[PDB]
Amino acid sequence: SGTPFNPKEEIVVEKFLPTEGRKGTRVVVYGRNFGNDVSKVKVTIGGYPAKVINVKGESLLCICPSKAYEGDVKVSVVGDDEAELKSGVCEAKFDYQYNYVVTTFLGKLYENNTKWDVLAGPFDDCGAFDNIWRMMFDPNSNYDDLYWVGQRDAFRHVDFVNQYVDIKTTNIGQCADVNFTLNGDMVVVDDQSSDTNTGIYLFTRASGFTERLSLCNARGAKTCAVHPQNGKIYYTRYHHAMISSYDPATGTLTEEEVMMDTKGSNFHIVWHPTGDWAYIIYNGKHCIYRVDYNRETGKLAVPYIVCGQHSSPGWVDGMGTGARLWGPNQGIFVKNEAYAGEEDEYDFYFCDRDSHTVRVLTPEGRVTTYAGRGNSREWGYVDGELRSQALFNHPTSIAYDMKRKCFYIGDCDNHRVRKIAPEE
Ligand SMILES: [Cl-]
Ligand SMILES: [Cl-]
Ligand SMILES: [Cl-]
Ligand SMILES: [Cl-]
Repeated sequence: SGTPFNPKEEIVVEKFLPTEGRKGTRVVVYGRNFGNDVSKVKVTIGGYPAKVINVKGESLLCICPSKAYEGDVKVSVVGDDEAELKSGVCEAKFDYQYNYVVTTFLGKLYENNTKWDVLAGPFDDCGAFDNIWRMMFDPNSNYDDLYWVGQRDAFRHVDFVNQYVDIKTTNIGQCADVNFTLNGDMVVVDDQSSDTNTGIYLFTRASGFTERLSLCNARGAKTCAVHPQNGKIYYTRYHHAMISSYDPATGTLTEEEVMMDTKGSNFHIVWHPTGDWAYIIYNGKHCIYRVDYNRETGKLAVPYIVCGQHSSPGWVDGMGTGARLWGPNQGIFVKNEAYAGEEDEYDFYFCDRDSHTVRVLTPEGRVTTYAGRGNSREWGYVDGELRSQALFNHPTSIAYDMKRKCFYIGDCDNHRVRKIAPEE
């Protein structure tokens, strides 16, 4: 104990030690007029309650809570009726430290991870997932509706408002990719073997995505990348070495937007958010190329390699074509605040399926590993610290939730959606 609380005087929060720390850190807060009754003092760090261990008038000992990012240290004293009498806040902010960790968001298996059921259900009771192939948020849903195609397996819909994971009936045999048009309609690619059958389907936003339309025929279609200003759907077909497009506003087909140096393989195209260029992920050839967009002509330039070596799989971080990739699958652009004001404000996070990692390609062309291959192993199922502990097994799909500030990873051979976010 110490000096009794004086209701005439302000609470002053002078300083705290240590000045930084992680959740569970014992913090001593120093100042004036904290009183000598632990049950009557309240402490928050970054807005979150901190358990108070002792109070001695001019100091108190508390435990740093999780999620203390904002860092303001506020001390309040309440009366007998538990109403706040006084509060003070420190001028200095606590530097809350935290690691990013991999956790499991959706999917449950049984019999020591060998069996699962496939069903629509609540987040807590929705079986597990056969194939989390490519993910996409509905851009008009404010991060409340996440969808994924499953190739020959189920198409799923994660509904955050209702905390439900539905199965979408598509009547499409092999759903290879999903995107949304500028009008917000859902595009789904069917990878099928006839030149005279539909390869790109649309589900209309106006029907709540229940009404399906056929956009165009395409055999062996693999990807659907919607350009953010011109709205065209850019795609590849197995038997043709080129990028093609379909314009949903006019129905115009351009068979050869540009030649490619490879066919007969899976590709995934992702537009940079500016629309100035796209990456072409060579899923089967272990490299990523870039294709530039000329705004004046509306034409694509000759694609060029950015990282990896074509047909040379490996797990090697490094610069551009000195890096090695191994089954790069889906990637997404994520804003990096360290790049604020630079020509490129985005990093490119992608799942490297066969190295069992999430990797990053930076605008200079550097490839680094963000998560996976923990515990001195390659694949597995372990949650925890990104590089020292965590293990994936064929991570394939990826989405970034800007609202909740986390990644979702479709960890295909663990049959789960994994999350990468700050530890709580
Ligand atoms: Cl499923
Ligand atoms: Cl795209
Ligand atoms: Cl090249
Ligand atoms: Cl940018």
